Amino acid sequence: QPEPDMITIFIGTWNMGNAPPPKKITSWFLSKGQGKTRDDSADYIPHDIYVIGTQEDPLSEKEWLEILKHSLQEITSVTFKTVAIHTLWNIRIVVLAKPEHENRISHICTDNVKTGIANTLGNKGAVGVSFMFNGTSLGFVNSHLTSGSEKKLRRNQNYMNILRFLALGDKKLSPFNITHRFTHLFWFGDLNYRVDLPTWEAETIIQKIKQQQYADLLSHDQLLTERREQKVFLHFEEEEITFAPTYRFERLTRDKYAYTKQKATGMKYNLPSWCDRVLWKSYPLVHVVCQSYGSTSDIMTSDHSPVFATFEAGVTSQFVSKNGPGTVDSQGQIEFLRCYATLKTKSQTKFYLEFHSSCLESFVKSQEGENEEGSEGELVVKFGETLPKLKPIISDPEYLLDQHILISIKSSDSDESYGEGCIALRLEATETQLPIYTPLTHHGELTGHFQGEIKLQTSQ
Ligand SMILES: COc1cccc(C(=O)Nc2ccccc2F)c1
Repeated sequence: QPEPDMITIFIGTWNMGNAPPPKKITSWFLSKGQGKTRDDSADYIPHDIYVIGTQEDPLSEKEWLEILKHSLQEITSVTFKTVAIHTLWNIRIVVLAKPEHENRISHICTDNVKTGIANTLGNKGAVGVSFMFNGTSLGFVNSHLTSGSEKKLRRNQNYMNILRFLALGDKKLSPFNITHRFTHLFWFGDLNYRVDLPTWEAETIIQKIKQQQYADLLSHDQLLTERREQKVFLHFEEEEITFAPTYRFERLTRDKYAYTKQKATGMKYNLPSWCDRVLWKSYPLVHVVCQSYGSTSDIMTSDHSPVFATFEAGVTSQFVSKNGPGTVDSQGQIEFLRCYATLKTKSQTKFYLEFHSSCLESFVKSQEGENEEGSEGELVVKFGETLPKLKPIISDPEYLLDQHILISIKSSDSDESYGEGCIALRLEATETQLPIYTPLTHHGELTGHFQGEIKLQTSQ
């Protein structure tokens, strides 16, 4: 029974509005409704993994698990296994997998982050799950960010707190936050970004939605504009939105957007918005393709509609050779030529690199680089031909070309990371000097760049 090189992953996000679900929610898991929808010919084909994020979820874990499992069994005739479930307040994540994957999944981690302080601590935050699927690390974050049209900067702060403090994946990757720990990271939820148009334009917006003319609304979506200005979700992807705003609906129909200010809303307007989103970040040159992104039309218990997204994702096998794991394979090596980091810092410490990868027995520290002044007032840290030659555990090109090297640039004075990035070993050639590049981030914000050349030797 061969190991897969691709799986499909379902991501759902639904703010349930503190109401129980209706009796049938199968349209969610079938990717049916509005937007990029899934072909009917696929309806009986199970996804490999289903990841369900809820917000304002009034159910117990038991109650929701029974609904989810019975839903999937009705669609697919497969009894899914529970990988993980984690709840913070009314924010919940469930991961389900096909039974054949049970002995492919390991290293399951869960965590949560509470956002805000005093007044604003007690209902917003995030839950997440990570695990290994054979040779591939997968991370999932469901966040409920701060509400309100005039709080986009609070949402951006909530995002940075969540990616700093959510503790998932391999704890040995100590310089790296969740935006670097996984082959594939999916981040979804009620992100609560709004369409920033004047309150007076509400009925005009409703008109546009009825005409399925979303362009002049999406051009004011706060998440798209904040991402374009590099204020949040740097280096994440989102499929194009082709479904109507998923908030704020009158319950029990989808015919009416309920936008006007009410005591129940704190006298705030809720113009129709794409609150409910799915984004992802995968390591460079790993296969990931969005195959659906949309909202359901027939689940109407909440003031939000559920959102679905599905992905093809590349995965790798748990490789054994006669040498590694448990030793190096001296037929393999990774060399860095002519490498330099460009950093936005004002600091004048010396810096060194750490190279982290599951193709190494343990991380590798470099010598300190040579600091120079860049012509536009930047710090350039030169490593020259000084970088340590990396010794992978396995030399087989079928394994090595699928790997990645995480790089942290650290202060010699404080040992704190000033920037993190990732290099793919999926090269155009072996035994050949080839350009490499990554942006560097810290706390998910841009801090610099790392560039140079690589020379990869495999057994072939
Ligand atoms: C379906 O694949 C796997 C693979 C490895 C471990 C598990 C697992 O431990 N599941 C579980 C057990 C008790 C409580 C909650 C759970 F989610 C599941």
